[PDB]
Amino acid sequence: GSNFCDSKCKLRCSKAGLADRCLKYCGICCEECKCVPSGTYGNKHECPCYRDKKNSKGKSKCP
Repeated sequence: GSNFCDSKCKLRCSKAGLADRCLKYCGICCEECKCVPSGTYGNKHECPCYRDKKNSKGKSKCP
């Protein structure tokens, strides 16, 4: 992962109960979307790409 995504996802996932999963999917979403919403939850309207990304089953993918 890029330095940008590693750094942003570290903060995004700093209060996540399932941290490794959070960091994994935040990283995947950040590489695709070039953004990570602020804070540790919510704020997803800051980046529509991140907000709207779905997994194969059509579920929200990005923490």
